[PDB]
Formats: sequence, C-alpha cells, structure tokens
Amino acid sequence: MKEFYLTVEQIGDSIFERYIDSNGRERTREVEYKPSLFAHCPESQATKYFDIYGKPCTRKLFANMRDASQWIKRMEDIGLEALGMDDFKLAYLSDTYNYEIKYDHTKIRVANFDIEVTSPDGFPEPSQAKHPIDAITHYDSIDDRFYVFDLLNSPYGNVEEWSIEIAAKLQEQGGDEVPSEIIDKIIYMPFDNEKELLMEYLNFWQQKTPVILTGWNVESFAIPYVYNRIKNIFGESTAKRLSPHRKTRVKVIENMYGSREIITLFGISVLDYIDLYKKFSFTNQPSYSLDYISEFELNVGKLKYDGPISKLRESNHQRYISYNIIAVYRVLQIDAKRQFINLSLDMGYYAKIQIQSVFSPIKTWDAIIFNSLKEQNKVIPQGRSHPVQPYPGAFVKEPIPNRYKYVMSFDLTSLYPSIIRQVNISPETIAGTFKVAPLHDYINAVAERPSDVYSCSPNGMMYYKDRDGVVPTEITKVFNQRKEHKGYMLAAQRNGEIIKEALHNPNLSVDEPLDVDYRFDFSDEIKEKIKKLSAKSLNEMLFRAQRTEVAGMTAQINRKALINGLAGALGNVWFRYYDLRNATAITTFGQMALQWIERKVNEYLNEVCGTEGEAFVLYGDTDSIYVSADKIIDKVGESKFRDTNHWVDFLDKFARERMEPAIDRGFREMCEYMNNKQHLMFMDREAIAGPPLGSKGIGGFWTGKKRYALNVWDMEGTRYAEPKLKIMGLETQKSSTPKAVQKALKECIRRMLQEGEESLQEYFKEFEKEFRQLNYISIASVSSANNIAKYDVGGFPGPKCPFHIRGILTYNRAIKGNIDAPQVVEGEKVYVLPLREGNPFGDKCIAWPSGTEITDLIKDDVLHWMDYTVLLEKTFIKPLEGFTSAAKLDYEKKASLFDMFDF
DNA sequence: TCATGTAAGCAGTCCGCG
DNA sequence: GCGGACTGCTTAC
Ligand SMILES: Cc1cn([C@H]2C[C@H](O)[C@@H](COP(=O)(O)OP(=O)(O)OP(=O)(O)O)O2)c(=O)[nH]c1=O
Ligand SMILES: [Ca+2]
Ligand SMILES: [Ca+2]
Ligand SMILES: [Ca+2]
Ligand SMILES: [Ca+2]
Ligand SMILES: [Ca+2]
Ligand SMILES: [Ca+2]
Repeated sequence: MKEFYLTVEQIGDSIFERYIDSNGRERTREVEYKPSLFAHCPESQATKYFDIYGKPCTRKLFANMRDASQWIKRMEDIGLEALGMDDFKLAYLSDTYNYEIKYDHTKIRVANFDIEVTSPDGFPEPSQAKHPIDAITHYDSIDDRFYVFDLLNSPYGNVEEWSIEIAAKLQEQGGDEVPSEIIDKIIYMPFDNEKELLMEYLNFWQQKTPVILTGWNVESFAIPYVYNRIKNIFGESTAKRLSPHRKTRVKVIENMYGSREIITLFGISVLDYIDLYKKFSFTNQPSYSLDYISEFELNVGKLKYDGPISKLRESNHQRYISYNIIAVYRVLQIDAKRQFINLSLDMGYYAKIQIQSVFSPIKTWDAIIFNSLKEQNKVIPQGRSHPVQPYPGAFVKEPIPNRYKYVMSFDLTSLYPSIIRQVNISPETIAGTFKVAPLHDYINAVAERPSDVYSCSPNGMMYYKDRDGVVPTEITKVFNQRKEHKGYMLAAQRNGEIIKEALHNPNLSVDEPLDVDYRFDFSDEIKEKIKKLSAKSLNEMLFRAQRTEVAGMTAQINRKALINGLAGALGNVWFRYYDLRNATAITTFGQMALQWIERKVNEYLNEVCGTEGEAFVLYGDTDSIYVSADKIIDKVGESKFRDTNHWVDFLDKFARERMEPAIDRGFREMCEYMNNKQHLMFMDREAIAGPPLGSKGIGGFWTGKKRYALNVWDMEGTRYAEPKLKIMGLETQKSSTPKAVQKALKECIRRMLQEGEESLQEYFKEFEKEFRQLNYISIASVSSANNIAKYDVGGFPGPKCPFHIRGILTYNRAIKGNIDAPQVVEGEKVYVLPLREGNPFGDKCIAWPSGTEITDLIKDDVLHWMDYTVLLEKTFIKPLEGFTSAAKLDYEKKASLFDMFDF
C-alpha cells in the first residue's frame, strides 16, 4: 500500500513525522530536512525555476531550516523578495508525498475522551488543576474499545466499583441505560489512588498514541486539565509524555475573571468536536452543551441526575461513571451521523496539510496552490503584509414589503467560484486594466465593450483568455467534487419524499427494508416494491435515506465553503495571494450579473405576457432572483387548475422550458460583452411557492432585505410530500429568539401563508391566553456575552452596558457567596429574562449560562418576578406586528361598525 | 467567539425634546 | 414616548 503521513512537526532543525509505512504499520522518524527557498536572478542565467509571472529564479538549498529562516530575515533587511514555501513542514509533506494521497482511515488512531473532576469549590480550572481526576473514558478507534479509568478513593469520598450489569439496565429499573451495542466494548479499570490511575493512563497513552484527538470541549477543558494535573503531581517532564515527541507549548489567556490555558501537544492533531461542529454543521445553536447538541442531533434525552454535579460521584458513583461513558459515546454517535472526522481527513490529505489546519481555508488553499505550482516547477511569491481595507461586496435589491401570492426563485450555481472560472481570475492571469464606466452602464448594456482581446470584470480588470490560472484550475477540482456530493444529497432527498408518500398507505406485512443505494434516484422497480412495504420497513428506509442525505450535505456544503473560502481569501491580508483587484473583480461581476439578469427576466416575461414595463422580479440577493408568478398564473387562469400539484407542475415546466433558456441566452450575451473565457453563469430554478389551491393563504411575504417567508412546494427538483416553509432572516430563524416563541411565530407564519387571516387570529388569541404557562427556559431570550468586564463597575452596569450584560451582572450579584453556582463564561451564550419593577435582584433583567436550569437558590425568585408582559411584547408581538403589517394582515380583529351587532 | 469575504436587519443605550 | 446616532449581535449571501 502507498505510504501516508499521520502528523508532522518542526522542532528546531528537525522534522518529526508520524506515518503509515508500506506494510500498514505506524512508524515515526526524525528528519534533518534540507529546505529550499528562491531569489530572482538575471534573465541571462539558465534555470528550471520561474516565479508565477515567468521571471527566473535561483534555488537556494539550505543546510538546515534555521539557516533558511535567517536568510529570509537578511533578504527582508536587504529589501529583496525571498520566494518559496516558508512553512517548512508543508514543503516537507510536498517533497515526501509527491503523489495524490490515498489514505486508509482504519490505520489512523482516532481517540475520543472526556474526564470527570469533582470540585466542591466551583468550576475546576484547568490552569490550576487542584482537584483529583476521578474518571477518564477514552475510546480508541483502532481497538474499538472504551477504556474506563475509575478512581475509587478520593479526598472527596471513597466509593465502590462501577457495575456494568446495573449500567446496562433501563433507567426505569434503576440502571443507567448504557447502550447495549457498547456494553461488550467497555474495558473497566478501577484504581485505589489517583497517582496509579494517571501513571497507568500515561502508559496506556504510550501504547495507543492518538493521531487525531477529539471529544467535547477537550481543547479547553480535558486536555489542559489532564496536562496540568499530571504536571502538579509528577512534574512537567511527565506531563510532556502526552506528546509523542515530548514537546508542548502552553499558551495562557489572561482575563479579569480568571486565566485559562491551551496546550499544544506536538505530534498530535487535536480536533475538538465542538470546533468541528461549529465550523462544519452550519447551525447556530443557543447552547453548546453536549446534552443540548445530542438532543438536537440524535433526539436522545438529557442525561438526568439528582443534585449538583459536585455531589454526583459521592451520592451516585454508579451513574457518575455510566454518564462519563455515555458522553464519550454521544460524540461518536453525532460523528457517525455528521461525518466531520471523515471530512477533516479527506480535506487534510487533499491539501497536504496538518489535519488541524482544516480549520483555516487560508492555510488549506496556500498548500493546495503551492503543490499545484511546484508540479510545474513554479516558485510561490513571498507573503507580504497589507493594511486592512474595506471593499464592496454583493448587491441586494430593496423589496416592496407586501404579501406575494405566487413566487418562483432562481439561483446561480456556485457563484463566486464560477465567476473565478468564467473570468479566469488568478494572481498570474492579470493582463491589464480598462477604464470603467458606472456599473449601471454595464447592467444596461450601454457602456462600450471593455475588451475584444481579454476577459473582463466591470471593476476594470482584464485577464488572459488563453492561459490556465492556478486559482481557476484548483478551484474547479474541488467544485467538481462538491457537485458530485450535492447530486448524492439531492437524490437522497428526493428518495426520502418517495418514502414519505408511500407512508400514507403502508402495508400490513412482515418484511425488510430494501437493500439500495440512496445516493441514486430510485428505479421504477424499487418504487413499485416500496408501494408494497410495511410501515416498519418504510420507516427504517426513511431513516437510512435521511442519514444518506446528511452525509451528502456534510460533503457538499463544506466543499462549497472551501471554494467560497478562496474567493474571500483574496480579500484577507494574511493570504499569500491577497489582491483587492481580484477580490473586487469577483464581487463587482456578481453585482452586474444579478442586475443584468433582473433586466433580462423582466424583459422576457413582459414579452411573453404581452405587456411592457411590469416588474416581475420582486427581490434578489447576491445571485438569486424572486419572480412574482401571479401574472403567469392569471394569464392561464386559476380555475384551469385541478389541484395545487397541477399549478406547481405548470410553473415547473414554465421555468425549465421557457424561462431557463431565456436566462441562458441573457447570460451568454453578458459573457460575450465581457469577452470571458468560459460561460459558467448557470441560473437554475430553486423554489416554487404559493398558497394551497382554494385556500385563503397568502403564499408568501417580504418585510425587507434578508427578511421573508414562502410556502414552498418544490425546491431544486424535490417535490415535497407536504409543503415546507422557507423562512429567511425572520425571528423564527434566529438563535436569540426564545424556543417557544420561534415555534409560535413559525405557526403564525404557517397559518398566514397556508390558511389566511382568520386562522392566524385564532392561533394568536390562544397563544396570548396560554403563554404564561410555558416553561421559563422556553420563553427566555439568548445572547452571546462578550466583553463582560468592560461594563462591570463594582458589580453594577457601566455606561452603554448592553441588556444581556446587565443581566449577567444582576446574576453575579445574586450568586455572590454561593460556591456551587455556575459562573457565566466570557464569550459563551446566556439565557435572558426581563424582571418586574421592585424585584429583589435590584434590576430589570437576569441572565444565566444557556442550556442550563438557573441555580435552585435563585430560581424561585426568577419565576416569581419574570416579566411576562414584557417578554410577550418584545419577543412575540413586536416581530409578529412586523410580519403582518408587511403582509397587510391583522393578528387581532380590529374594531368596526359590525361591533354594534350581536354575532 | 481561533479559523474566507461583505450586506444588512433589529434590540438596546443615550440623548433630545417647552 | 419616539426618533437618530451609536454599539452589539445575528443572519443572508
Ligand atoms: C452561503 C455563503 C455564500 N457566500 C458567497 C459566495 C457564494 O458564491 C455567494 C452566493 O451564495 P450562495 O448562493 O448561497 O452559494 P453558492 O452560489 O456559492 O452555491 P450554490 O448556490 O450552488 O449552493 O455568496 C459566502 O462567502 N459565504 C457563505 O457562507
Ligand atoms: Ca461530565
Ligand atoms: Ca447560488
Ligand atoms: Ca403501500
Ligand atoms: Ca443564493
Ligand atoms: Ca441551484
Ligand atoms: Ca431565593
């Protein structure tokens, strides 16, 4: 088998590499790497090396990496460019693996762990680590085993061994419901004292050294806690045994409320699952506790225990250990669904970077582009410093706020990367400039053609049409992978709807789910078999279809994110290929493309409908247009339709057969106008939206830019079993809106769009009447809490203190002297509740850590003093007033002359 | 919230306002 | 008690 790296580090003049050899064995080697850099030389001098602009360079081969670094400093002082890859471990990986890496994940040791630490005096700070580690569960992907280290004797209590038999039992029978499928995989190890637990854990770590180290919050808690605890007991040299190269870097973030550390373990790639999740999931959660995220992702219940966690080990050691094990497993279950570790490995090896560098699109692209250029014997430019400079982005149309009955939307495929490819935008493809007209003149095709020789953007830039740019070339590769995976995702999505339709008429039989690949549209024969399946089998199939969809979603959306990352990297000062001419060539072209096609669509629909000057395009943002389809429906006549699906079919065909070809002709003209290298402006139909036929539903509405709601019947070719709300920007979409209010507002919207005003009024009246009965957490607002210190003047609010920060200060004063009260953490999210006048907290609101119950000592007072009137007004009524005034509807029946009668 | 980019909405503070 | 200038936060793309 072909070899592949696991980890790489630079330590002085040495590269330390862990890798898999040709026999599939894990090996480590220290290499005195001899790096090369480059300097421009005279044209007369023969060389195989050229910079990206075709200028000759000489290779400087250095005896060591320090020599190479010192040369860079001297060149800077002389004032000459020092070219080539200055991150030597990237150069090393490129030299060592000069081929497309095929990796075997079964050889890569992926470790997932979490620790428990009983603390009778508040949160156990990793930087201090003054309390015993009393449990560790460490799952090893190669052994497929959960290694459980259990401390039986501690200054905070001596306890009996944990029971696997009791652990497996149902919670309703006094057990802990440790899942049956991992019971056989647990290796339990009790210890009579902390020192032997920790020594054994280190010995174990040596035998089974993680390559990828993950878990929930491991970077900020478990790793620095373990490191500092070992350091305190045994000394730092023993702590450094956590690094296969015995090298660590400790970085301390000082703060007004307490300092914390992050530990770099040389020779390990730490991918904290919370960071993976935040980067790759495309959610914004109100809380990032594992309980909340597990509930969100897996629909499993909160891990219930009585009393504080500081007393759980002593009162119920049995459950304490089971919960530690289950928490480790939950992360594994989320990853089985989401597949972020797989993605990280895919991306890391593709780029030839340290796996942890997947978090940085700038590092990722620098490596991809370096490897690409190196193949052609080309030499990369030196990284330069630039001042931060704002620059223009996309265009967003101002919509007329209103209800909109029938809407069809259209969207450009992968816009920014497509612009890069179409225009041929790269550092080395720049051909010159042309004198710009106002953008409006290009949009309306009155400006003179920019060039009949080069490929142009309306920002004034011209590019070579005949040479391949490294940026377009490498962006195309990832785009094509993105396209493949999005195909698999949409197929699984369509397949899911086939199963949902078949669930309306399940069969009374004992059968099994069909063995099929959900990444491909079901054949006619499979669809026939599905129509005869039982509910049990259909439900299992739907689960499998949805899991396939989620895997496709992970794969496509993050490759989309990577290529989009390159377009913005051009406008980031730390990017080697930073250049506002290119960043701006992209965004400006986008602005033109959107407004050009709005004109073309308005022109086309007026023509086919036999009118002039009517505005069909009602809205657009960046690369999308929203087309009012009312006149289309009216041209044929509503009564001509049998049911909802008939008019949806009609509009789907109208868009594909009439509109899309006109859209294509429009963009082909624009491509000729700009003399671009390749036509890649592909704008396909996205949503078909409207009210159910024969209903009083309004179909959709806009309140403003980035704020709208649509009742969607078909999305990108997925014909839904049941209509689906597409809501953008409104409070239902914001993580700061209370959970129960999101729900109530969404149903208000559903009623407006599908049923009409009277239905809305009925629901509003009910919610208003019942809302005081909702659980306090469900009606609490949420906010991130940044710069808490700045506004903290002797426990009271300073000037311009934000509302949520005021709530934290109110909380801090309320929990003073209470050692068991959870502290609010800087930068994390809080629940927020307004308080009534005269409350014992002495202020207008309170805030506490999100995803938790407020501490029992002040909970009673919070419930008593909650200002429901204010909560309803601010979070529910005011947003709803926004939706309904825009929609020209009322949520309350208003007074009229009819009130004089007894109805 | 350690990690490409800009556009742009709403909540809230402070200030003005016979 | 509402509007403008300002920060903070969050979402759409
Ligand atoms: C969603 C998103 C878009 N953008 C930019 C780049 C996109 O090309 C542009 C349009 O956004 P989108 O239309 O959402 O995405 P896309 O055109 O790149 O991909 P597709 O429509 O095929 O799914 O806005 C970002 O920079 N960051 C983002 O998170
Ligand atoms: Ca725990
Ligand atoms: Ca798009
Ligand atoms: Ca059936
Ligand atoms: Ca879009
Ligand atoms: Ca599309
Ligand atoms: Ca109390």
